[PDB]
Amino acid sequence: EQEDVLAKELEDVNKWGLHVFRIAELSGNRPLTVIMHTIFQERDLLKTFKIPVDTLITYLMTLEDHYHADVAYHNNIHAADVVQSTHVLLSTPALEAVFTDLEILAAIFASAIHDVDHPGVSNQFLINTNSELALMYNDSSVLENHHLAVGFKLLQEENCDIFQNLTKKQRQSLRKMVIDIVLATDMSKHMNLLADLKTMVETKKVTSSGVLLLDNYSDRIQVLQNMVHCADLSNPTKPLQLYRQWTDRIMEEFFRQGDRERERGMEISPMCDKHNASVEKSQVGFIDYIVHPLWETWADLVHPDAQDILDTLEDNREWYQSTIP
Amino acid sequence: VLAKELEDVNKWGLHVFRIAELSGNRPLTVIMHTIFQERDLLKTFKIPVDTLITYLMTLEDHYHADVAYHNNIHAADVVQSTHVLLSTPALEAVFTDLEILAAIFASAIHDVDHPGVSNQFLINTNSELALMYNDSSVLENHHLAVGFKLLQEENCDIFQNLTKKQRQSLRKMVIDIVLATDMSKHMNLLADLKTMVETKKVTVLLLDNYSDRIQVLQNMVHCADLSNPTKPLQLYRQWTDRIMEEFFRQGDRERERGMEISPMCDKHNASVEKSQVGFIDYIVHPLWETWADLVHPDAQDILDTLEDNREWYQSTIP
Ligand SMILES: COc1cc2c(cc1OC)[C@H](CCc1c[nH]c3cc(C)ccc13)N(C=O)CC2
Ligand SMILES: COc1cc2c(cc1OC)[C@H](CCc1c[nH]c3cc(C)ccc13)N(C=O)CC2
Ligand SMILES: [Mg+2]
Ligand SMILES: [Mg+2]
Ligand SMILES: [Mg+2]
Ligand SMILES: [Zn+2]
Ligand SMILES: [Zn+2]
Repeated sequence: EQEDVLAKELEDVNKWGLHVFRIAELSGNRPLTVIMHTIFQERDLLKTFKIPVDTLITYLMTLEDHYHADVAYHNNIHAADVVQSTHVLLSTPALEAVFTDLEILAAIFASAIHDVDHPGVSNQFLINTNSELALMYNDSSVLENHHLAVGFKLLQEENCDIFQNLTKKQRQSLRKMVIDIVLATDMSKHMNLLADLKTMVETKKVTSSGVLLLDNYSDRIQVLQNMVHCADLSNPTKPLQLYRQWTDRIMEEFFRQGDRERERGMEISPMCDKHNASVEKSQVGFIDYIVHPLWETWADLVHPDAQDILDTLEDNREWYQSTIP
Repeated sequence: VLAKELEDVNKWGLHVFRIAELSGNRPLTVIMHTIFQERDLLKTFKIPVDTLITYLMTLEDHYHADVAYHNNIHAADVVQSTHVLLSTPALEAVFTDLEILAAIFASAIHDVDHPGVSNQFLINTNSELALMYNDSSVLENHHLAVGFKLLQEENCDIFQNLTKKQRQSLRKMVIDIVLATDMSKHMNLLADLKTMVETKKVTVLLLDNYSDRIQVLQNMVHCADLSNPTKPLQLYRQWTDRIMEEFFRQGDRERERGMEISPMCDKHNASVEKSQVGFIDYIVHPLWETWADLVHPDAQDILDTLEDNREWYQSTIP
């Protein structure tokens, strides 16, 4: 019976606002596995790339295991949400037939691994505390390099190489695209990434069929980079009952980092002091300075495919603002 | 004795192989020690001389003695070459004492724990290093990580009496410098050096913002990394012998694995002399001529020796 209800909920996999928390509960805290498996079936990726079903499940379960269940936001539910949001963004009409199967596989795989083994603290916290991760990665995209290294390493575990039947050229291309995509999820690259997306929007070319014209790697990877970045920053664009749960979880994570910064005599990071935080004003500023500028630009790139998502974002911003006065 | 040769530490063409032999295979230590005294670094930064020695020894130990080129003698050579370039007249005290310390420390660690194979080899063999570093400046990220981690060994933190902000600043400059020694970044680096030359301002060089000053320091250590063909011929020839030995050993590993043999790495199909002339024509002379322009004309004798050495190598080709 519980499997039947889960199957009903997975019928929403192509919809923005999938009940991802319900799916995590109904799947036994396996949202990343079941949503990834569902999307691979939906896009015929097992047949296209000759991925053994048992190998796919084994990798997904291992990958999902390496997300921290004790981190409130950057956990396997977040990963599953970014995977499913990227899957929906890949289906946008303005991009129909634009990307190859290998690029679709790269974008979805990158989304699945993009936060694996996240410890629930920021890059700056890891740098400032002289963590082994920051020492390993020379303070440069510390978390994001780590997510990549773990996500690829787990392919080497027993019956986990889901890319075993790709050609060597296919594997090499996929690996580079996945690295390029996950490194672009570093928030310290957001401004430069949005600047380039804006440049592409103002110089955008479309084909005779009306889809976006991307005729070189730089343009192609930049669209996939911004797509996964939008998916990563998609919480305020979702139905409010989903958005508010994400806000609760990120604030829990922030406050826990602030508690450790406080116990260390460090200056507390912005939005991380539970004694002097405004959750509502922080969301309004997050939308106003980061999320709406990004999604407004994405919406321009794929116009008018994303108008409903942009409208939800604007409604939710009005709602969070309305709770301030 | 060893003290005799060390007095040339301020001279281009120091006898680093003799120093390496006379010092019991500790050229990096004794040359780093000597350079710190020459610049007054142990007192400028309150470095306990024993802590300096303990770190430098541990660092030297992490260079591989069985790697023919990228070993502790190479590290010593780049340290001393950078040291000399820091005293270019056109750069009179242009860098702060921390920027000086960062360039020298970066030089000393810039190849530590080098396995004697290229980044591309590590990528194509699915090495643990390339998996860790996502195929991006694999060696250079590792050199930095090792160089910094060794500061955490007992009595090895030579920066213990730097302030918190001095450490953070030094760390960033060292990382920026060592990452720029990746040879895949050479062309972008040269373009920035050229731009700086075409827009140079002078009284002596006037570099106002960090971005220009880190670029000079990056191209400086890059020059010191690529200085072998600008040294006296007797030193240059020993460097050529060592790099070709390391290249051929990589090409043998590529052959025993049946992978494609890297350029200049096929011992059954390599012209050592033509490779050197091509190396100078396409890489070393463009870089050192651009640098010579920047410090016009304080690099004249270095550019002269390079052109002398290129002529000699060309004359060995029938
Ligand atoms: C649901 O809500 C959130 C979700 C997320 C964040 C913040 C949220 O809410 C404040 C932060 C963003 C941090 C951040 C980086 N630069 C910024 C600049 C500004 C102005 C504000 C925030 C940031 N994340 C951290 O992993 C991503 C997910
Ligand atoms: C003494 O001589 C050498 C010393 C060194 C090298 C090559 C030497 O001699 C052929 C190579 C340079 C790699 C390289 C990158 N692009 C190139 C293009 C050309 C044309 C040649 C070489 C290179 N190194 C390897 O770590 C640095 C030291
Ligand atoms: Mg992340
Ligand atoms: Mg190197
Ligand atoms: Mg100034
Ligand atoms: Zn994320
Ligand atoms: Zn070197």
